[PDB]
This record gives sequence, structure tokens and C-alpha cells, in this order.
Amino acid sequence: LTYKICLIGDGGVGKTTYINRVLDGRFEKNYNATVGAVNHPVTFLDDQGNVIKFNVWDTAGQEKKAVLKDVYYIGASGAILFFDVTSRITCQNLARWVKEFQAVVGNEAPIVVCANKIDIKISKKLVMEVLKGKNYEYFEISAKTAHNFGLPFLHLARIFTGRPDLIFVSNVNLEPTEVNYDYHSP
Ligand SMILES: Nc1nc2c(ncn2[C@@H]2O[C@H](COP(=O)(O)OP(=O)(O)O)[C@@H](O)[C@H]2O)c(=O)[nH]1
Ligand SMILES: [Mg+2]
Repeated sequence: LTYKICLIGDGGVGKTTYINRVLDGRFEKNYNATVGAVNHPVTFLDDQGNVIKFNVWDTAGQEKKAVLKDVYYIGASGAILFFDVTSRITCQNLARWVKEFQAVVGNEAPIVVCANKIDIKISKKLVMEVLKGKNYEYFEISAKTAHNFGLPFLHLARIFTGRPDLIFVSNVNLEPTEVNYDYHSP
């Protein structure tokens, strides 16, 4: 079962730190220069023996100075939207990120919100107000230490399969790739 997922959120919030791990393997990843994105395949086996593959797109840093192309979003089944709990700007732009994603994919596709860098803070209240009170499934994570790495994917698999009791029975390779694919940004 295969789903495209977009990572979104301001530059510096930890998107690349989160995803840029070995996962299904370095060689399996792909780069698309037209879009400015790397695909990271991550496969989990569930409790009923289904193979669930997420093709998780990450930017090469262009969000720092520019708007992402529609092709980044097109075909996505879901998004993981990050902010940095130590920076209010990143929280403020959450509604803008949601609108940008939904403007291409529509309002049904699940968006999971991750409060990142909880290891280092912006209250969840501020998130709720920036987002006009709309509910999104919400996790506190540390992309650095991989704390709670699986939770957004577990939620997404449940939505997509319709099985609220779906669990992952395989463990993912969480080693950092040591591959820097980011464009230099002065
Ligand atoms: N302390 C801490 N730093 C993080 C975490 N995730 C990312 N960073 C740092 O934040 C900076 C931006 O990370 P990056 O993954 O490039 O963010 P992106 O621009 O959203 O892809 C880097 O210096 C990372 O080391 C985290 O969970 N904790
Ligand atoms: Mg990045």
C-alpha cells in the first residue's frame, strides 16, 4: 500500500533532520531537480502482514526564500507539517502552509502537525489559534533523537487503511544518512 506524503513547514524547523535517515535505504531515495525535492521511501509491516510504503518528499531548502511548486504537492495523500517550538514565526505560518497544501490537494487529505525540537517553548494554544481552532492530529517530537518518529506514520496508516487498531510490527532504520542534499542558502 503506497502513499505520497509531503513534509511542510518553515525553513529551519527540522523537516530534513526528521526524514533524512536511512529508512528503506540511501539508494532507494530519489531526487527531482524540477521540483527541488528528495523522495524518502519508508516501509513498515503491519500487524496483518500488509506492506505499507510512504514516499515522503522533502525539500532541498528552497522554502527559505521561495514558494514551493505545485508539483511538490500534487499526488500527495497526506502531509506532515512541522514547526519549531522555540520560534513563533514558524508557528505563525502554519495556517499559510495548510492553505498552500490544501490549495493543491484539497481539504480531505490528512495533515499531521508536529511540534519539533521539544528537546530544547510555543504553547499548543498558539498553534490552535493560528489555525483558527481547527483540529489536526498533533505530536510532540524530536527529529534529532527520533523520539516519536513513527507516530505520524502510524496515524496516517490508520487513516488510509481505515483500521484504527493497525500497528507496525517492523522497526525502521533511523540512522542519519549523512547525505546533505540541501541547496546552499547565504
Ligand atoms: N535541537 C534540535 N535541533 C533540531 C531538531 N531538528 C532539527 N534541528 C536543527 O535545526 C536546524 C534545521 O534543521 P533542518 O532539518 O535543516 O530543518 P528544515 O530546514 O526544516 O529541513 C538544524 O541545525 C538541525 O540540527 C531537533 O529535534 N532538536
Ligand atoms: Mg530541509
